[PDB]
Amino acid sequence: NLYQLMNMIQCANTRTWPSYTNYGCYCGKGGSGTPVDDLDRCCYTHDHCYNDAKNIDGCNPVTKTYSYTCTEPTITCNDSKDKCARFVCDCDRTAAICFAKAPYNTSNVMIRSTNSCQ
Ligand SMILES: CCCCCCC(=O)O
Ligand code: NA
Repeated sequence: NLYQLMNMIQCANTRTWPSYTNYGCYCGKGGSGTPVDDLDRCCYTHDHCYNDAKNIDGCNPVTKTYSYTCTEPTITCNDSKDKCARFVCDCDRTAAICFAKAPYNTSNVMIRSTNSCQ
């Protein structure tokens, strides 16, 4: 779920939401070019995770609601029986964690369509 994903990001980092809404070549809707740094690489993978998720019947990562738990900054996926809920939760979980780990370069904030993401 796009909103739950927001919270995993909230639950695992210091950096706010708009902080990722549009950063580098892949953080944000769709992606082009080659990832910029490793934070953008987090977004690249997330993306791909979402594409694979779509390979599950009736599975829309973007709107699927799963069961997860947060205890700043640890987050857990409680889905077992719903294959889509779990695949998507791990997708989002892995991203949040990936984000908290990566450095935040302020010069990559809006290089979109600017030519490096061909
Ligand atoms: C385009 C609005 C979406 C969220 C992008 C979150 C991210 O960097 O994966
Ligand atoms: Na993207």
